[PDB]
Amino acid sequence: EPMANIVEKAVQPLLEEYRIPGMAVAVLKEGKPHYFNYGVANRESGRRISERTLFEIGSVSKTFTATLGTYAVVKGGFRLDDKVSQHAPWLQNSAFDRVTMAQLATYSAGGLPLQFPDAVDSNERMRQYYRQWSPLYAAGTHREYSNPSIGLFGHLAASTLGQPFRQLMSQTLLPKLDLQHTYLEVPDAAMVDYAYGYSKEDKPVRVNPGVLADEAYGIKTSAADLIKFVGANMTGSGDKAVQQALAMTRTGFYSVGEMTQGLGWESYAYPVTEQALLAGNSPAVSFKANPVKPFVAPRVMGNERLYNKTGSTNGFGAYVVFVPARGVGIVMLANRNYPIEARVKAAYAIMRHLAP
Ligand SMILES: *C(=O)N1C[C@H](NOS(=O)(=O)O)CC[C@H]1C(N)=O
Repeated sequence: EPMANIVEKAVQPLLEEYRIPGMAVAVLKEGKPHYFNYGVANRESGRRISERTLFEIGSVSKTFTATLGTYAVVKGGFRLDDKVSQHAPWLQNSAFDRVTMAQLATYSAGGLPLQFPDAVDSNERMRQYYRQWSPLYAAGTHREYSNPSIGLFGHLAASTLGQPFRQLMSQTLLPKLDLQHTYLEVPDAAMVDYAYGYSKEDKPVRVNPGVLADEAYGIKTSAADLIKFVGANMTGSGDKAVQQALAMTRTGFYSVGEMTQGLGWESYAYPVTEQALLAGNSPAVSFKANPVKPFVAPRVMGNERLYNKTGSTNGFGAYVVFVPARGVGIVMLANRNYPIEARVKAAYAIMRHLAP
């Protein structure tokens, strides 16, 4: 039962039902990446999808943001249990005197919403938004997945090292991870590689700037670079501080059902049922506030576990999953924003074949 036939069997129903123009799949197994490419980057250009095509990975970006944050912890910028206002004096006498940096990163500050209100379109309006925000829940008790929440975490983390987020990401973290095809903004020389997204109206679309977009959803990368980042999260980085940063993202803070929330990555005990993996990625978890089952203290989660993250933009749909103990990772990048349940079912089938 060859890998190639397992991947085809899992992916073809996606390509068919969702009319996906282009998909790049990368599988890491036995210490080597394997690439499976389908379709086109741009319906109005000749270049086919390859493992070098750049896709918008949307909220998978939060795994990079989390790693920048833990890098700042390693470098002494802050501690995860610090109050947010320690690092943002403009938030003195706000909710953020009680919220911790870890709670921002884990969407548990107390009901920060999925998106900023549309009116928040500048740095000053962003600052005012956080100053004015009235919590819905006590700090730490509820998970409400939130771009403003992890966005502020990344912004403040970089500030503790005296740098803008984009600078620290592009000049320190990505180079130390040796990621040469990963961008917050795609440079001119790489534009030939940048796919277009295809919206639910079948129109070609690209992500536009937004408040804390870099932190929450802004990375463009290839399947080759993203599977390299997955590998770093399994067998490590040769940069000592980056390795400490990567390891620290495995810190779990609470659970919701069978899912444990870490920094960026969400994880499950492995073996994991398909039902549990679907539930943890479902709208009931992703787009509703859920009361958490708290941990007494944050806990490093282990190798015998499945780590994952979904992400989407207008016209793009990404999913990444890996099991460190098994040495298997899967990256699926598409230029259609197709259903998360379908991403999960396909990846689950591939994973069950490669880690029975
Ligand atoms: C992430 O890609 N963004 C935030 C949120 N992510 O939740 S998901 O991974 O379950 O899709 C919704 C989609 C997206 C966004 N529109 O900001």
